[PDB]
Amino acid sequence: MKVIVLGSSHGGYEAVEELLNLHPDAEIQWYEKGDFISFLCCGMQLYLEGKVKDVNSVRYMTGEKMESRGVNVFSNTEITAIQPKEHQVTVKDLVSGEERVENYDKLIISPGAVPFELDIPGKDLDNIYLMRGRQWAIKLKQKTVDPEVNNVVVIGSGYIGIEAAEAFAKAGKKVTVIDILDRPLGVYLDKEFTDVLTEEMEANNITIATGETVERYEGDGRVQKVVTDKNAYDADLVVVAVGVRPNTAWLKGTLELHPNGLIKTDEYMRTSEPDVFAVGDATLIKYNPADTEVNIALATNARKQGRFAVKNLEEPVKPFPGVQGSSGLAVFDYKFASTGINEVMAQKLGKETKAVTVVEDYLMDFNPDKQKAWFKLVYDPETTQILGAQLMSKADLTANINAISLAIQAKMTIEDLAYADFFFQPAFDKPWNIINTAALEAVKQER
Ligand SMILES: Cc1cc2nc3c(=O)[nH]c(=O)nc-3n(C[C@H](O)[C@H](O)[C@H](O)COP(=O)(O)OP(=O)(O)OC[C@H]3O[C@@H](n4cnc5c(N)ncnc54)[C@H](O)[C@@H]3O)c2cc1C
Repeated sequence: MKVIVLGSSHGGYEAVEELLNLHPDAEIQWYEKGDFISFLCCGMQLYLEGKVKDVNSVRYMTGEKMESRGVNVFSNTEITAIQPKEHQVTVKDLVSGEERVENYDKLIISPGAVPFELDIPGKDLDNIYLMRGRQWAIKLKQKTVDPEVNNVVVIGSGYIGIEAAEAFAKAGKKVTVIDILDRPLGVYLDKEFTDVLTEEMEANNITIATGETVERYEGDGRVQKVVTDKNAYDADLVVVAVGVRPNTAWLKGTLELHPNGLIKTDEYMRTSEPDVFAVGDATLIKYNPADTEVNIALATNARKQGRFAVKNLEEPVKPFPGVQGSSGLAVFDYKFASTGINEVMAQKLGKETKAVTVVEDYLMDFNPDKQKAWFKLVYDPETTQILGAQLMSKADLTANINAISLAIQAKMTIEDLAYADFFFQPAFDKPWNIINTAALEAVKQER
């Protein structure tokens, strides 16, 4: 069986891993149009902040290693087109220009996504950067120590934008974050959490300008100003982290796409065409909190879908179990994590929820290491099943969100979590830990 896998990032890499242990016998070709195999974009912040000194170590696989395992790795080779009926792909070697057609028995593609740009006047004056991949990581890092960069503007206040804003604020630059949305990180966290994080960011001279539409970049050769409908901001560097587009235009006419460019797949990762599977950022994934398919562009999702594509290679035998959307990140001293439905998700999906928020010290009063922690539990008003949770503290309590993710998947209720057995020891927590306490509050609210 000859299987071709497109993409060496999270979704394609795990399909190769699961092929190696489920079909050791197969002839496996792994294609990557880029120069570098399996660079970890998730580690870009640690590199920009100087935690990791070598950009080339921010990866999780090399072509050499995979070749030792019998995989044929083709870097700098792009799959240009798929001919699904005759089961062929045309590939182009980017260093020699040579094209060739390759046949396959099964094809698994994980084409990913590309940074969304603002097509506006000034569009590319110099020093308007993006944040995806090795080359952008290297260029961003050079700007961190450049004495000419004093003001950086990042457009977009989501996860990637706040990572870039933190990295340049720590490098000693003045940062403004501009977005049309009214709260930073709103997709991940509710208002009582983002109010705290906004104050923390402003304390580290990050100005957050929300509710502003960027109209044009101005400058002589290189950017000098970002002007919005409401204001103009000096900028020596702009990082655009507004969002991402699926890398699927080359597939229009070959595979069925959704109106937004996402590849249509079923629960076995199959596309509209026989023997081609699609995984990762370019697809929708079963979202268990709301029993629907949502696009959740996370490394965790692409890795699991990658393995489930191989499980269903010969037969639709293993439906995807679904995910909850779990994410976590540190923003200066605060470490937060969240899963399931929050305010922005409930609005988008049209879902009614109830919630309790507990803000108190997570250790008992006599313990000098006690610190405040915020926990919000979101549940279904009718069944009281758990729908989501968010937590934050300068102490790392994020591993507790892993239990809430399982609780949503298991359809547990606030009563189940109120009396769930979580260990107690006074150097670690209170007799009713952070999850029990919030669920105990929800039980009182529904009495
Ligand atoms: C700055 C940043 C931080 C992030 N942090 C986190 C995090 O902390 N945790 C988390 O879970 N997620 C995080 N993510 C998201 C995560 O990186 C993505 O969800 C994941 O990389 C998606 O994997 P993918 O395989 O679908 O696509 P991509 O990573 O987009 O990779 C697609 C690959 O396929 C290649 N390719 C595309 N088309 C072709 C072609 N036609 N021929 C040959 N090769 C091709 C591309 O070169 C690329 O290497 C972050 C993303 C960014 C940008």
